[PDB]
Amino acid sequence: KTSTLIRLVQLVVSFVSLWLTAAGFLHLLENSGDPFFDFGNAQHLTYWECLYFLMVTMSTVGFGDIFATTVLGRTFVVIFIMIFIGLFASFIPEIAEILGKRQKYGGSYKKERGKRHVVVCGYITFDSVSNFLKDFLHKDREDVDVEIVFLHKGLPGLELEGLLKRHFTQVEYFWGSVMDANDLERVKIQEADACLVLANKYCQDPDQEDAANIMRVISIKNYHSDIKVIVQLLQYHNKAYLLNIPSWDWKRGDDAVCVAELKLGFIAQSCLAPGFSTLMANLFTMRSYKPTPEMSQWQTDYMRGTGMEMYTEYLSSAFNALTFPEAAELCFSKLKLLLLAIEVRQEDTRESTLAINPGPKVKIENATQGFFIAESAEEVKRAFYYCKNCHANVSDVRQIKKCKCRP
Amino acid sequence: KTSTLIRLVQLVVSFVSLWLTAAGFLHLLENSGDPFFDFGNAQHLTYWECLYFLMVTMSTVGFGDIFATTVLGRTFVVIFIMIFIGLFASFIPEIAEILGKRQKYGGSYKKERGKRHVVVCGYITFDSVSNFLKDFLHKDREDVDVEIVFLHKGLPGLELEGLLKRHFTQVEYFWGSVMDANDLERVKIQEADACLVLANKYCQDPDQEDAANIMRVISIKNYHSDIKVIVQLLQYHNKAYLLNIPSWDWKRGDDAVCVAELKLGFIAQSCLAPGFSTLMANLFTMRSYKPTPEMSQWQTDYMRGTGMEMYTEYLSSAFNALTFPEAAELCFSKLKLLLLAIEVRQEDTRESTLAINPGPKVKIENATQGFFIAESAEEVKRAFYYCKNCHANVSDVRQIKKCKCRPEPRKFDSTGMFHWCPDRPLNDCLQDRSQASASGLRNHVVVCLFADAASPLIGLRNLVMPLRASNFHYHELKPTIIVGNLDYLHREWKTLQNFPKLSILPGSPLNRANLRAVNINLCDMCVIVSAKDRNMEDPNLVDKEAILCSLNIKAMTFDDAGANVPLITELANDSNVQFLDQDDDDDPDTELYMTQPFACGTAFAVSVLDSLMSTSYFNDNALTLIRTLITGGATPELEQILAEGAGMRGGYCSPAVLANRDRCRVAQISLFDGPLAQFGQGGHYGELFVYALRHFGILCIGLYRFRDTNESVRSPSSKRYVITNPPEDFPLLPTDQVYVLTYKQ
Ligand SMILES: [Ba+2]
Ligand SMILES: [Ba+2]
Ligand SMILES: [Ba+2]
Ligand SMILES: [K+]
Repeated sequence: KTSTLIRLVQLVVSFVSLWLTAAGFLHLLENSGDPFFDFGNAQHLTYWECLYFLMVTMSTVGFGDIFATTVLGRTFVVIFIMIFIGLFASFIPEIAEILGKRQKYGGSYKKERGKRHVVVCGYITFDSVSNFLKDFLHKDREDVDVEIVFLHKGLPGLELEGLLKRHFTQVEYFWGSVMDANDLERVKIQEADACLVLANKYCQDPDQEDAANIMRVISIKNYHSDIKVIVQLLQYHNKAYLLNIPSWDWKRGDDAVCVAELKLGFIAQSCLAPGFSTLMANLFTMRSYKPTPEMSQWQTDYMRGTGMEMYTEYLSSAFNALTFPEAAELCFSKLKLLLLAIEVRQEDTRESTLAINPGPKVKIENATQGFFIAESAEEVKRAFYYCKNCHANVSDVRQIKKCKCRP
Repeated sequence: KTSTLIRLVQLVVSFVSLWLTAAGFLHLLENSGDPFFDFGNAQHLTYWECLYFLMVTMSTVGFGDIFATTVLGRTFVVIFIMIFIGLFASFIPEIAEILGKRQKYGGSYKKERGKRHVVVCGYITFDSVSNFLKDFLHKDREDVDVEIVFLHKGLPGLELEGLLKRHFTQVEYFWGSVMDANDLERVKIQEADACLVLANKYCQDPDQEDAANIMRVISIKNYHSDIKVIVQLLQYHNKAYLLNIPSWDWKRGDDAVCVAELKLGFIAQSCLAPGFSTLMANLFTMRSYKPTPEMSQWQTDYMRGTGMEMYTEYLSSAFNALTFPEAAELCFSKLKLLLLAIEVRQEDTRESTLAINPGPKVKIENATQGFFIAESAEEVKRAFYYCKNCHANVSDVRQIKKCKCRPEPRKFDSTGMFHWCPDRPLNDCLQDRSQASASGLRNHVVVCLFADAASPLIGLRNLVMPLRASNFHYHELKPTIIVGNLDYLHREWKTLQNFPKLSILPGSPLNRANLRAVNINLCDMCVIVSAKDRNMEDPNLVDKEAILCSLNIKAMTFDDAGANVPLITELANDSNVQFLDQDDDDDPDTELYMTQPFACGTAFAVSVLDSLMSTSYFNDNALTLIRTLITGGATPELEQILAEGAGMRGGYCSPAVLANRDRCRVAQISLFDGPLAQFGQGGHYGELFVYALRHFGILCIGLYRFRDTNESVRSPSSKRYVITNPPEDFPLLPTDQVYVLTYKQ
């Protein structure tokens, strides 16, 4: 069911048929004889041997084992060579065109039983993926591994090919688009964990790119209506077009990331407090502390603070009926851990608006969620396992990491 | 007589001559001897054998039977190989170029004795031919087969090649143009039945394409002056340039099909009666009813009405001296057949103007022609063979198929068919949000226009002209408000200033403040049109604005609700209809006419109009009837008036002209609380039809019915679908609506 395959099979079948016809012609003309010599020079020649000889002659190689002694055989060989060279002169271009037509990056993704993947569509180039790939597949992240399935309408460049080859065990690529209900089955969106729509930050008209990304979101939500979508927008007024999509529910994970809003917000916060942009940019990126002797003292001091990230954790029962300043002081002094924000309304079930540095009025209740700044996720667990009675006399922070006499 | 052939024969002859010269050289140098050896090593060698050996050596193959023992022979062979390889290095490019020069699609068409063909010229691509080819070569059509001969200046693509191969037995292709008197003899226009000139609906400047098509028509009529031509135009003002051609006679079959006029007429008729666009689009396309078990009940009910077409037939002698209502009632009750229109003046020989649902005054005379809606052409024949005496006691309709024993200061136009107002400047109608909200607009029409400043004109006149017909009372006129770009409206206002009750709100339709000021929740129809240029990007990203506007209007909430706003969307690509409705199940190879948005009368695409070229060829009265239905007038006299460049003109009319204010119009009625509401409960379609025809003089075309079967609870998706001419035993519901053809205003 392919025109190229049909043409290829047609030409190969015609070539085989003509080759067999020529083999029969030579067999007859060699086993018959010569009218000039009254058929006194005919030489025995099997059909297989004649076919072998003609394949040798046609393949431009030429051997000296079988030759046409008969004059009729010689002139038939000359006609064979001339006609087949003439045909091959007008036959190689179509074959060359067809042999370089099948796309390299087809096929359908096959998922394992216990492996989750996220689909990454949109504007896939080297500069729009390198940082995202570096953060997504960072070594310092937890042991949970999730695959990445790029789905783009185009062929990757050289450096993108290098990135794909280096991450061969975690990254797959496919040719297609999110505008086709057929391409959304090759990447298994019905079972995908999330869909990430990237954008082109250096386009000519931001409105057109934003509309295209909104159309991609519309298509994805039209195919499957309960998947989590993270969109990358350019302008801020286009953030309201995503509320019109009936299946776009913010409460279940759908998010929109506005480039201009975040960038100018970082700059405007640097205006009020200089140096805040780098603080914010380093708190929200996965980095590891690897000091080297070639680094100056201030470089080491800065790199130590660079490697700290932000995490979330459920406060233990020891924080109940305790105000925010006391909880933060206890976390810093004992657990050596900084607490920024809390969940204030996890009890009344009203979306639990975040509270950043609340006053003494706010009190920690049961099963609240807090936000910590820590070097790694392991250190945050001490807040969950902290019991006041058993850990009263514990000095080293390496012992609080383990629970004690939990009910 | 070809330069390429001359070059080829020159090179092959030179090669043969050089080959023979080399053969002679080797023969002489081998049979002579060697001066160093005193000619003591010469070996006998015939000329034929030497020629064979040199052909083997030159052909890069190489055998080991004949070899040049002589040193002179060996050095001559070396020189031969070197010189001929050097020559062949500089000889293959020209040969390769020449061998790929002859065009594949030349030649002349040869016609059989009894086969007729139609020539199809113009803009031949895959998307402009697929629907036309599907309709023209439909299986359900009669046994008469006519060939198609495409004539284009270019090579077909891949999918066009596939179409040609699939229809190999009915379709031919040729390279040429209708601008050459030589190419019109290769396709035999002197014997062709008709010439179909297609257009490019998505061009950059419609005027240039229209002028090119007019030039093609001029050439075709210049070559042969008595051939039938069906032209496909884009704008409406170019329809008057075809009257200047001396050989263009409308009375003999020449026709012009205007894309914009028909499309905007369908939309404007949907504005008055929702869901009419799909009814009209399905009545004028060849379809077949092939139900499948996977289809839902409402899908089968809709597909049964989809398969009905329209035909013409001569009424039998039994209809003589019988008025139109009685004839229609007899046709429906006995023959199970619906009669729409009649020929009123076939006797006086005055072009026999069509009559749609005439009053009791009109009487059927001998040898009249009538128009029927029927599943197939066989059922229409019962009208011709119906004899009252012999078929009096015939119950089954399968026996009638065989014959038996046959022997107020109102200002209108000059034509008096449209409402007219004196010319005004644009600022006399321009408004802002405060002024628009001050005016309590309700039951109006809102046109959301996504136009640029330099975008080509749509011709919004064709959308407002049907809404100002003179058969509407001045208090029944629906106010129209256009929300869109302003510079485009400066360009467009030249053709709109004469229509009363029209307003413009500059801005953008995607803004919500405009839609709140316009009172879009109290309107009767919101038409989303886009004048922006088409097809510079992915085909799936050409209808961003329309889909975004539809979703924005649907998601909006008003104060007593935004999902009940009736709006009709115009699509550039027909594959985007999957993104309009959420409750439906999408599918990639489903035709547009079978989707849910189209079945409800919400989406419309110009592709469904591609089938209007074939029908106009097979039925010459179809275009007149469809224009009469979807335009509300526009007689050729009005076209002549507009062709003078002075614009629309008129005023107070004489009483003789004002007699044109009584033509029938398409309307929609409800079975809820009217005088005929008794058929809502337990009633059947046939009883309602005959009652309405006998009592009120109303002809019913079809039903417009809630999609959800549980209308008692009225599921949130309150969408309706259309059924065309349901059978006589169809059960009615109190919430169903009926399409009707009303008379006497
Ligand atoms: Ba770290
Ligand atoms: Ba049919
Ligand atoms: Ba859908
Ligand atoms: K070679």
